[PDB]
Amino acid sequence: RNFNNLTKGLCTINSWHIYGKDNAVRIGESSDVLVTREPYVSCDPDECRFYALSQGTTIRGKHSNGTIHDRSQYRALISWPLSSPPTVYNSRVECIGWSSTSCHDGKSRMSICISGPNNNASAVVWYNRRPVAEINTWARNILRTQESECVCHNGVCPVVFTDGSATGPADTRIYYFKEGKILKWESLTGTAKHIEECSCYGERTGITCTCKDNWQGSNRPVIQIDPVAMTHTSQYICSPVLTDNPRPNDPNIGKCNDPYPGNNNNGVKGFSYLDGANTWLGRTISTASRSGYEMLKVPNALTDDRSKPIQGQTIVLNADWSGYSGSFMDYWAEGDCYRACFYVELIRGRPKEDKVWWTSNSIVSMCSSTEFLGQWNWPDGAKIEYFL
Amino acid sequence: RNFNNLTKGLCTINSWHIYGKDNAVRIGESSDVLVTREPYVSCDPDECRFYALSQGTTIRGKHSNGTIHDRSQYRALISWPLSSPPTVYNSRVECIGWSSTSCHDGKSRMSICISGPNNNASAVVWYNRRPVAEINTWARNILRTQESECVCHNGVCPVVFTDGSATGPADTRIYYFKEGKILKWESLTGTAKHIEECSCYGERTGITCTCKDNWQGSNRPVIQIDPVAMTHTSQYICSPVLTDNPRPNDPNIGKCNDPYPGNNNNGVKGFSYLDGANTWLGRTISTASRSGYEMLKVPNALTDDRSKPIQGQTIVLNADWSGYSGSFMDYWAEGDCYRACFYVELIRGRPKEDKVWWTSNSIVSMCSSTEFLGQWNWPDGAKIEYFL
Amino acid sequence: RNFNNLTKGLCTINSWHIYGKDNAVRIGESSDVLVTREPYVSCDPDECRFYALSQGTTIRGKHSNGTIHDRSQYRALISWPLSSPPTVYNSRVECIGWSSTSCHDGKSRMSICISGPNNNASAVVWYNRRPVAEINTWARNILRTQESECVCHNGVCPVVFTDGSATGPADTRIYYFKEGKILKWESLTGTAKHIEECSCYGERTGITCTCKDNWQGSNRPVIQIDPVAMTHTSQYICSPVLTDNPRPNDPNIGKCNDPYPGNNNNGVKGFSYLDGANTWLGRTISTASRSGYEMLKVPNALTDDRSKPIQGQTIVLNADWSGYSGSFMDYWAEGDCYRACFYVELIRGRPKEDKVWWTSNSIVSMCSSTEFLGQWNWPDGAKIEYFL
Amino acid sequence: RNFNNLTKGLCTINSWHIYGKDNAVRIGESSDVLVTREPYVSCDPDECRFYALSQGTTIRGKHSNGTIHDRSQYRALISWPLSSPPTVYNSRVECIGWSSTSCHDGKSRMSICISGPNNNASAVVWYNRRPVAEINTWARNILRTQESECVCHNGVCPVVFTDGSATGPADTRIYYFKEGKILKWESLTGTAKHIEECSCYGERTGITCTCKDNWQGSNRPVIQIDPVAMTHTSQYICSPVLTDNPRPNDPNIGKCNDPYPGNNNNGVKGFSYLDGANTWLGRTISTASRSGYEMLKVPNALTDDRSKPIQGQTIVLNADWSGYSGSFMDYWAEGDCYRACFYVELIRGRPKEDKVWWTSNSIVSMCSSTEFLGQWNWPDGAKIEYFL
Ligand SMILES: *[C@@H]1O[C@H](CO)[C@@H](O[C@@H]2O[C@H](CO)[C@@H](O[C@@H]3O[C@H](CO[C@H]4O[C@H](CO[C@H]5O[C@H](CO)[C@@H](O)[C@H](O)[C@@H]5O)[C@@H](O)[C@H](O[C@H]5O[C@H](CO)[C@@H](O)[C@H](O)[C@@H]5O)[C@@H]4O)[C@@H](O)[C@H](O[C@H]4O[C@H](CO)[C@@H](O)[C@H](O)[C@@H]4O[C@H]4O[C@H](CO)[C@@H](O)[C@H](O)[C@@H]4O[C@H]4O[C@H](CO)[C@@H](O)[C@H](O)[C@@H]4O)[C@@H]3O)[C@H](O)[C@H]2NC(C)=O)[C@H](O)[C@H]1NC(C)=O
Ligand SMILES: *[C@@H]1O[C@H](CO)[C@@H](O[C@@H]2O[C@H](CO)[C@@H](O[C@@H]3O[C@H](CO[C@H]4O[C@H](CO[C@H]5O[C@H](CO)[C@@H](O)[C@H](O)[C@@H]5O)[C@@H](O)[C@H](O[C@H]5O[C@H](CO)[C@@H](O)[C@H](O)[C@@H]5O)[C@@H]4O)[C@@H](O)[C@H](O[C@H]4O[C@H](CO)[C@@H](O)[C@H](O)[C@@H]4O[C@H]4O[C@H](CO)[C@@H](O)[C@H](O)[C@@H]4O[C@H]4O[C@H](CO)[C@@H](O)[C@H](O)[C@@H]4O)[C@@H]3O)[C@H](O)[C@H]2NC(C)=O)[C@H](O)[C@H]1NC(C)=O
Ligand SMILES: *[C@@H]1O[C@H](CO)[C@@H](O[C@@H]2O[C@H](CO)[C@@H](O[C@@H]3O[C@H](CO[C@H]4O[C@H](CO[C@H]5O[C@H](CO)[C@@H](O)[C@H](O)[C@@H]5O)[C@@H](O)[C@H](O[C@H]5O[C@H](CO)[C@@H](O)[C@H](O)[C@@H]5O)[C@@H]4O)[C@@H](O)[C@H](O[C@H]4O[C@H](CO)[C@@H](O)[C@H](O)[C@@H]4O[C@H]4O[C@H](CO)[C@@H](O)[C@H](O)[C@@H]4O[C@H]4O[C@H](CO)[C@@H](O)[C@H](O)[C@@H]4O)[C@@H]3O)[C@H](O)[C@H]2NC(C)=O)[C@H](O)[C@H]1NC(C)=O
Ligand SMILES: *[C@@H]1O[C@H](CO)[C@@H](O[C@@H]2O[C@H](CO)[C@@H](O[C@@H]3O[C@H](CO[C@H]4O[C@H](CO[C@H]5O[C@H](CO)[C@@H](O)[C@H](O)[C@@H]5O)[C@@H](O)[C@H](O[C@H]5O[C@H](CO)[C@@H](O)[C@H](O)[C@@H]5O)[C@@H]4O)[C@@H](O)[C@H](O[C@H]4O[C@H](CO)[C@@H](O)[C@H](O)[C@@H]4O[C@H]4O[C@H](CO)[C@@H](O)[C@H](O)[C@@H]4O[C@H]4O[C@H](CO)[C@@H](O)[C@H](O)[C@@H]4O)[C@@H]3O)[C@H](O)[C@H]2NC(C)=O)[C@H](O)[C@H]1NC(C)=O
Ligand SMILES: CCC(CC)O[C@@H]1C=C(C(=O)O)C[C@H](N)[C@H]1NC(C)=O
Ligand SMILES: CCC(CC)O[C@@H]1C=C(C(=O)O)C[C@H](N)[C@H]1NC(C)=O
Ligand SMILES: CCC(CC)O[C@@H]1C=C(C(=O)O)C[C@H](N)[C@H]1NC(C)=O
Ligand SMILES: [Ca+2]
Ligand SMILES: [Ca+2]
Ligand SMILES: [Ca+2]
Ligand SMILES: [Ca+2]
Repeated sequence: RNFNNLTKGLCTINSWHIYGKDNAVRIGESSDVLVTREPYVSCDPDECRFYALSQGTTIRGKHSNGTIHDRSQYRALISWPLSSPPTVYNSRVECIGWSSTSCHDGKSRMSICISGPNNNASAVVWYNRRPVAEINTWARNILRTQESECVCHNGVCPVVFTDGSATGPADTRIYYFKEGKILKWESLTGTAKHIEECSCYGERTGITCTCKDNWQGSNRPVIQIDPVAMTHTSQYICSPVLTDNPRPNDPNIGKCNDPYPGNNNNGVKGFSYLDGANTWLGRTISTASRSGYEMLKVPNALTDDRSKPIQGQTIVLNADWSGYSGSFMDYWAEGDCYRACFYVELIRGRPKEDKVWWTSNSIVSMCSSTEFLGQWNWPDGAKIEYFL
Repeated sequence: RNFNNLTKGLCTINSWHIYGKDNAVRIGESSDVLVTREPYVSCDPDECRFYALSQGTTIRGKHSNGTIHDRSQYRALISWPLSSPPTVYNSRVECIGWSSTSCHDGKSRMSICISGPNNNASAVVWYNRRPVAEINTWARNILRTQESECVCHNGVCPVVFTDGSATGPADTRIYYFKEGKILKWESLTGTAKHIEECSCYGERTGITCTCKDNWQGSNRPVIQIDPVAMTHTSQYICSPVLTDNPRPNDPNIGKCNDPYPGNNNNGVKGFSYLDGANTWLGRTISTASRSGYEMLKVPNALTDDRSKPIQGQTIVLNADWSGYSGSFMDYWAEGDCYRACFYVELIRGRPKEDKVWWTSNSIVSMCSSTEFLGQWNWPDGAKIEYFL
Repeated sequence: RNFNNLTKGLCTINSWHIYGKDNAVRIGESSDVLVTREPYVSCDPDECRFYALSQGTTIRGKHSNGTIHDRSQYRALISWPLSSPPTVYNSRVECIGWSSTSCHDGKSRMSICISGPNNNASAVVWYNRRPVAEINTWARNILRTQESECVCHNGVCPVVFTDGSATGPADTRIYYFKEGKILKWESLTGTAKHIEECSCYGERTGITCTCKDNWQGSNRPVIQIDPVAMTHTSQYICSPVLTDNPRPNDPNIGKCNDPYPGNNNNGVKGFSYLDGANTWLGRTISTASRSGYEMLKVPNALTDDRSKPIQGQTIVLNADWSGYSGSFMDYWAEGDCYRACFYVELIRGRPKEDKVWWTSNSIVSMCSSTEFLGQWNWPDGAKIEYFL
Repeated sequence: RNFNNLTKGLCTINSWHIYGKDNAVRIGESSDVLVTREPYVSCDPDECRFYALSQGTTIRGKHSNGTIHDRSQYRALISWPLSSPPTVYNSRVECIGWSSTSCHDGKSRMSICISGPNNNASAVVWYNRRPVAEINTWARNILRTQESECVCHNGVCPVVFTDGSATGPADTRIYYFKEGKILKWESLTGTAKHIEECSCYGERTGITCTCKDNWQGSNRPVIQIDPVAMTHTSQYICSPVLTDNPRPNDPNIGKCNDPYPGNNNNGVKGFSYLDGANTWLGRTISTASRSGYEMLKVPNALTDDRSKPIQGQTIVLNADWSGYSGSFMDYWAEGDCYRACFYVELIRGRPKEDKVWWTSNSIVSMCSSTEFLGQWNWPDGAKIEYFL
């Protein structure tokens, strides 16, 4: 086995096709399905799997009561076979904690889980299913990381962490790991003013992360990482097509180097693929809440502060609940290009549906096609009333 | 690993022996068994498995209500170990959608799932568990495919698709795939006037598909495919032993090149083995509904419009519900001939049993023997009243 | 991989140690455990597993009602990991039917399942998980076989079948298989007057089967098979220590060549290890019913019509239900001798416990030790009242 | 594969990080989780797993009633994937019995289970999943062993057994196994006056076991084993930081060669890492009951009868139930040192929580870090009232 290198460009994205869907909430109405949130997808050279943070209880279990709570001792990063639901009997625990990332380097997988109280959290870095390195909180305020997969190049896997306020300046660091060991870390540089929950992907040009500014911005900050030099830059998506949630309406001039104003102290994890004319942005349809999901083709969105959509695709109707979204790719697929993929977390229960006492989600996932495929919509599909 | 070639003829069929049975509805009365329909069987070089379209809920789950519905976003092609039932915990998702086919080429498996609304459906072709190619609807009217396994020769795997009306002329295409990539496609030629849900098998003479004419015919159309030249012909089974359902009574002269009349806009997926004097046809016992199942030895059924049975075997009593049936073979078995096999879908619930609000099925499967074996009958075996 | 040869003698048996126990009925009170009966144990070169005939329902499932019934279409031979219970989610179906045997030859496993109505039953012989050969009923009266493992030598695996009356002379055949193919079969010869449900083991001297005479005898018939010459002899255990159930009290002179009288048209599957001074017999403690189980060291029991016990070990107290028992050995274990093993089926439910409507069992299993180990007793352990 | 040799020293322990946690009781409120107690953790060269003694019933099962009982015929040593809970469907049975140990030698795993009545118990030694050797009770009074992993060096795996009184002098033996075979055994020598439930680990200096004196001592006895010479010594931890439970308050002078007095006929399994200035002791926080858990850095605790803590870490709050604790290490990890690990059994139910009729546990586990990591606390997390 050799370390994977990012030698390909993105495939041309002309539409999106269904990749995976687990229908976890539907099935968990009458099966031993774990309560989760913060899901993602990540590939090994021989298999792609769903990932999420378990809450250490099933949905029908009485301990599902109170699972809106983010950071208990009963959480763990689990993985399970593609499009199966996360069950007690098929879920593999990768590490223990309430914030995570994970990625395969071509030889083995690195998984990182953070646990602890708000003022004393720590990250444990696992490699090849063994703990290798640990990182203590540096700002004593909820050390946290991506909640989707990291990306590796020739054994080097960069990860973005934040420690500090969610409603003001915080201390963001980019760590560079190899075989679980810390090669280097850097403080955040560039014009991004607040960074959380980065969604990353890699291609020949380097590693691109689309993150969330929770403090002031409804445009998304972007971190661009060179995994060879182990250096990075940051800014915002220049486009006036704003992609955080909640957010103001789309203006005609975006902001490249500062938060676009209107909504403070809020946001959702999201993603984009930034690739010149081949650029596609994901966002919730609603500007007010986590409902609906759509992809928009916005040429040069990263660098053009006037850029508007020229094509799109609805993924989830506005009538249906969405949630977190993030990027991943099968870096070990055949062919001459990397096929862009993403998942959308479909949150059910609290706070929006409070007849039940739990919060969970299911997953839908798409990858790009060079065809111009017809579109459908992909709801969670569970009837909340069945759980009453 | 090498691509499989179809180098053998069919084994002489003198009777049928039990191959597999999952008793899924019996077991699912008190286990986490997924609601399914449209099942089949398909072999890898090292394992044979059951396949079906899940409905994304268990039978005892409240979401089983309404599963007579064919095309929801909650369906997926799943596979599971031979004769086990399709459970939440043992089912492997092959792809997402509501119409499918799947086959192994000797090196890896190709699976195809179609999803979307009626006017905007698309097929995604997976190879070696990765998406490779996509096909958009060409007639904007429920793009659909075999619902049983495809067959490969030297890496080339033909698949029959239909897009268009189920009650009039439609647009049928034969696609030729290799490693998931589209080599070629052709429009339907020959005398078959309507094609749906082809059941296929391969042998030295080529690939033979027995399909369903949903429009006018109660005889079954046949497509014969040369996977080397990538060409095909079509006609109907000439025999007056009619094998669709519902159907008229058997006449003494069948039809080779046109639908045999009596029943319009209806039918069921079925199969046959067409091999000269070694020819066997499957059919429901009832001419009116999907009940019972029998095999009939009808010499030269394909080409002889006077041909009648000279031997038979009851598989399911007329008193018991049947459903879809299709062909498969273990192409990787030892010996000098390919042993013909088939499955029968045993549908339970709606529309025939409407005290329950669900529709599901179990599977029974047989393969041929050169012995003249005693016959039994093989009902689903569940008591519907237990579910009330 | 090479075919296994029987090159070793039996280890000296000085006591019996616990080998496996699944507690299936206890666990199945609140888990998806399949209803079974007729269990056994059999080893592969890399794993040993529990086997049994499923009834195609769980114990808590409503379809458990009526499972005293022996021969439904819903039965299958399943295998599952040693000492785990037979669950819906961990059980592997070997073949479909209501009477079975199975054994590994060193390269692959042969499994045989019989199905059909009483007058038209057939055996299907599977090898390396594929059907290879089939055998039609020859007496049209419940074709049936061992219900425990067969034994192989240099690829040749003999199996004992019976077709015909259970209450009079029947037609017993010994079949000799290699890679699932029929090499040869012989009609029963020797002085055994009725043969059912043979329990077999192999060692350098050949293959020894201890069976059940259901017609007239309460001593057990024995078949001795030479797997090289493919020939056999038969007689009864000469010892007056009678080992069938029900049975008369032990006399002081046994019978070598005829049924010992007292109980007609009844019996239970059992076993023995016949090895000169190293001879041990298994039996129920009760002479009237299937309760208790004990092993008795009876020197030269096979050939000495005066032989009595000189040592023993209680396995199951008379107060607890037992049932079928049979032999197996790990032929792939390290060392210079084959360690004798056996299982006892612990039947719960009907007919003896009729407050419940089901019949099932759990398994306990022992192997021999060269130590003189202390003895315990090994009940099923379920409380029947919990199921009411 | 080669036998593992203990060639490394312990990593410097500056804090403890979360390693694993299964949340078994939470999940088992609504899943098929087996009732357990006496858990531990042990690594293979390619995987680390949780181990425990099942009670042969699930928690929600009616047979959970009475599981405070220690030694039934329904117990077995099971193992299951790291941080998953012990379920009916994912648990692998290693052997049958009510007291156990297990360890991998680099080539294969040895597991030992003891079963029987109090006066006639026996150990069966399994190697590479086969029974190899057996040991009969020598004192006829509950033959028993470690309840956590053993340790191997160049194929030699020492195990500590005790047979005899729990409230007076007993007969302790150290056995030395290789490939499951008994190389040698010795009677206990040294100044330890009573030995139970040893927790062991290995490093270049040899094998160190921290045990429980159930008779008179609230300091812990220590056995130090040379696996090459196959010899041992024993004493107590000299430190006045007392680590049994229940126990007196900490004095200023401990005892090196005799039980520290105050509490008779009681105790709990525990552990320590004894490594000069790198020494850490585990203990319950409460002196009266099995509640809370803490690690204390006590330099030269083994040899210094005045030694006090200079650093510590809370693992479980005093408000939460703890239980057994023991040592293990991943001997096959990369790097230049062995990373010290431990687990704590979190007992729920009887006797402390008698509203329920069962006794079970969950597991939390930590390994050492060279960082000074922030601390959290790790409760079982189940709400007992949910089970009423
Ligand atoms: C079968 O499936 C297929 C495949 O999916 C279906 O075909 C798809 O249909 C969908 C729906 O129509 C399309 O998505 C929309 O795409 C448009 C972009 O394409 C249009 O505009 C292009 C750009 O034109 C401009 O520039 C060009 C330069 O070339 C110039 O020529 C032109 O004059 C103009 O200046 C056109 O090029 C394009 O034409 C082409 O395509 C046509 C087919 O689409 C074809 O007919 C033409 O011949 C030509 O080939 C086309 O006109 C997106 O703009 C749109 O997204 C907006 O609207 C949706 C609602 O539908 C909304 O949710 C989006 O967020 C977005 O609108 C918001 O944001 C805007 C940007 O800021 C803003 O301006 C809006 O006011 C709006 O903002 C409000 O809402 C948001 C969200 O809540 C909020 O945040 C704001 O604050 C504010 O409140 C859709 O993505 C697919 O592209 C199309 N795919 C294909 C391959 O055709 C087909 O329909 C299915 N068949 C059936 C029968 O069902
Ligand atoms: C133990 O198990 C064994 C093995 O399973 C059992 O043995 C089996 O028994 C079954 C049941 O009898 C047999 O199945 C039937 O087979 C017959 C065909 O064989 C008969 O006819 C042959 C052809 O004869 C003609 O041509 C020959 C040329 O050689 C000529 O010689 C002859 O005069 C005549 O012209 C004969 O060769 C054959 O004889 C041989 O076999 C005999 C044993 O079977 C033996 O005794 C002889 O010595 C000789 O060796 C034999 O006579 C099928 O015709 C039949 O299928 C029809 O009937 C069933 C109902 O049973 C029906 O469901 C079928 O659909 C079909 O009938 C419908 O279709 C016909 C064709 O259009 C039509 O003509 C009918 O009117 C009818 O149509 C109506 O119903 C359908 C369906 O609902 C509907 O669609 C229509 O519209 C309409 O309403 C059976 O398949 C097995 O072959 C046999 N197997 C073996 C190896 O023997 C055994 O019984 C078991 N033992 C016990 C104790 O239980
Ligand atoms: C800790 O665990 C250990 C290890 O398990 C326990 O030790 C074990 O204890 C058990 C129970 O006692 C023993 O099992 C019994 O073994 C005897 C056989 O051994 C006795 O007899 C031997 C033969 O003696 C004869 O020949 C010799 C020739 O050498 C001659 O010297 C002698 O005079 C006589 O002629 C003796 O050699 C042997 O002595 C040796 O062992 C002694 C210890 O056992 C020791 O003290 C001596 O010093 C010496 O070393 C010993 O005396 C079996 O006969 C017996 O089985 C019968 O009884 C049980 C009931 O207990 C019954 O279920 C059996 O079926 C059987 O009895 C039925 O069948 C008979 C044969 O037909 C018949 O004669 C009976 O009337 C009876 O028939 C009735 O019931 C049956 C069944 O329902 C029915 O079918 C009939 O129709 C009828 O109704 C036991 O198997 C173990 O051998 C022993 N193991 C060891 C290693 O010691 C220990 O107890 C445990 N410790 C504690 C504290 O619990
Ligand atoms: C974020 O997380 C971090 C990392 O976890 C947190 O930092 C940790 O904080 C905890 C809690 O405070 C610390 O654990 C305690 O450690 C002390 C030992 O360290 C103290 O003492 C050291 C020794 O000093 C002595 O010798 C030195 C020689 O150098 C000499 O200089 C000195 O004068 C004195 O003679 C000091 O070196 C050490 O100072 C260092 O560290 C300080 C930070 O801790 C720092 O500020 C200093 O600058 C310096 O660097 C420090 O003073 C343990 O003693 C203590 O354990 C005792 O207390 C707990 C209760 O808290 C109890 O449960 C323990 O069992 C134990 O006390 C019992 O046993 C004693 C021994 O017999 C006995 O004397 C006691 O009376 C008591 O006995 C009673 O209870 C027991 C149990 O029920 C019963 O059995 C008895 O019978 C009786 O009833 C703690 O383990 C960590 O070390 C510390 N870690 C780090 C890296 O700093 C941080 O707090 C978190 N942040 C936030 C905001 O939450
Ligand atoms: C703690 C900062 C951050 C922003 C408020 O919280 C998050 C928001 C989330 C959300 O907006 O859905 C859920 C997260 N799991 C969470 N992260 C952690 C570590 O708790
Ligand atoms: C849509 C045409 C066709 C004929 C009416 O429908 C089918 C009939 C079926 C049936 O007759 O049982 C069930 C099928 N799953 C279905 N195919 C799809 C794609 O919905
Ligand atoms: C039998 C002596 C010993 C000390 C009283 O008992 C133990 C105490 C235990 C306890 O204190 O929790 C539980 C154990 N599983 C047990 N060991 C056996 C073999 O029963
Ligand atoms: Ca924001
Ligand atoms: Ca038709
Ligand atoms: Ca008898
Ligand atoms: Ca003590």
